[PDB]
Amino acid sequence: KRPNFLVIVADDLGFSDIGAFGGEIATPNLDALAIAGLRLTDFHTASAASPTRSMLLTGTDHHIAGLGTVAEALTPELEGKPGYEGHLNERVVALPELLREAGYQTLMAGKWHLGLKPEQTPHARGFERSFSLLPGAANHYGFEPPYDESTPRILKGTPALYVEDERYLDTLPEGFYSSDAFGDKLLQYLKERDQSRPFFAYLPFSAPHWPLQAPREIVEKYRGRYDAGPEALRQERLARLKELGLVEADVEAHPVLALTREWEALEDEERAKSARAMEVYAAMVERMDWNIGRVVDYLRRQGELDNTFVLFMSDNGAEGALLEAFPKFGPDLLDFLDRHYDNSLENIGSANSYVWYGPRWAQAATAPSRLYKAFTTQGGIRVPALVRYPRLSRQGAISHAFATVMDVTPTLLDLAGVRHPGKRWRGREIAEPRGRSWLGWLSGETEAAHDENTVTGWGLFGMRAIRQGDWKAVYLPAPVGPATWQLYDLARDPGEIHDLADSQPGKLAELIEHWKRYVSDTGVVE
Ligand SMILES: [Ca+2]
Ligand SMILES: [Cl-]
Ligand SMILES: [Cl-]
Ligand SMILES: [Cl-]
Repeated sequence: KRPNFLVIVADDLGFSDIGAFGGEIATPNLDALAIAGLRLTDFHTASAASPTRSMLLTGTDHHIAGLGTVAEALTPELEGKPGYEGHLNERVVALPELLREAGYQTLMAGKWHLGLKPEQTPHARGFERSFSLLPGAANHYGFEPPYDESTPRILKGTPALYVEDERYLDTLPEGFYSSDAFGDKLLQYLKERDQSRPFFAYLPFSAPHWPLQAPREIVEKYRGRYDAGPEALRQERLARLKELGLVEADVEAHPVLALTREWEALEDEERAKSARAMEVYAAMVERMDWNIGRVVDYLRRQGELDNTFVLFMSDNGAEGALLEAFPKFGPDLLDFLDRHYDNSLENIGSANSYVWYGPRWAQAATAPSRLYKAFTTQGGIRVPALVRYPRLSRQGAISHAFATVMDVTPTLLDLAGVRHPGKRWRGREIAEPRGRSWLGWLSGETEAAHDENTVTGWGLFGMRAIRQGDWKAVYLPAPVGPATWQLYDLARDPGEIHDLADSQPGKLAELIEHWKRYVSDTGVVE
């Protein structure tokens, strides 16, 4: 009995949004998985979507795999460089390619974000069956603005570009809502499976990523729930994180840093609309969880769930971006949205609204961590994760053992009884995994998969981190940080509040050495 796999990825879901991670959002299906399984409080991704996904499916660093930066930010000084191709590339072999070789039915419904051309599709990279959004985002209902020269760059880069296998779709199914479509499709594939062989089911939702949109009936259930604002929410989340044992009672949360007005400085109409966006966000997360529950309910009724290794994670920190703030060259976003969408209060959450919830709502969900998505601080890279598989010894608990997204490919190969092919595959030199199999740790033979000498690097958008054991050095450039290395003891200071660069210069110098090894071994160009 080799197990099935179900790998579910939420897009920009915050650490404490789910019930079992301290949240007020109704997420019964994930809660059941989480509490029965093992909740990870020290699991890490990259600081953005496509780099994480590249890592999840290869077991190595994103700077090797083709996503050295995000496809959308490829300049002339990076384009051409090895591992900056903007898609999953020729120097790695993807997890599903390997499982498919070894008998698995490879099934996917969700966001891809690992390439847009036929040769880069889930179908080209080892999925037998796939229903996929190829870009990093799109309107959840398939409502499209006009595409021409006057269109903001962020919109141009996020069309509703869907493929099913090799067919680039002409229209979308009737009543399309991304999360429901992905649920419908994976369920179709699972119902149509060869019941006698195992599956690798990949369910990368695009919820709860902007634009924030969800069925009215679900939005209505959160009416008034967020009227006290993101700081009142953050305080709630912190108290619950402590009560549940996910964060230690004495942890000091990092201060909230945002350039927007705080809740109490907002006019009544601005508040109502910002609260409505968080309600919509909450609805997206509940609807995602509902779709996950349809998938899981079917597996359970088939007698397969207990023999399915279930991994759930978010792909990066909660999204605190202000889309209007980035001097993305080209046409003005807000002015465009003003002419083509309706963001009045009663419309927010529909197909022809386009909202994001901004930095303070995001910091409520990353707390006690510092900042949010696209930073290399813990806010942007520490994400919620659960593993549910009853054969493992470590279930029903909260673990603070360090782990990364690079661990997942090796863990799953290990469980499938498939050896990584080493340095060659299909007549081509390839990278080997930098992660480590969780199986020792999760079977109870070891206390963790890594130890005090494990070294890990992150690098994206000009930011850096390097970690050894619990010691982490961070580099944030201007204007969002001091453009120097700061040193943190994550065991004592999970908030990354107390810079120890002057107190422990030897420790810092050691980490800077590791940082350079990282740069040279993964091919970081900054
Ligand atoms: Ca994401
Ligand atoms: Cl329904
Ligand atoms: Cl309780
Ligand atoms: Cl525990």
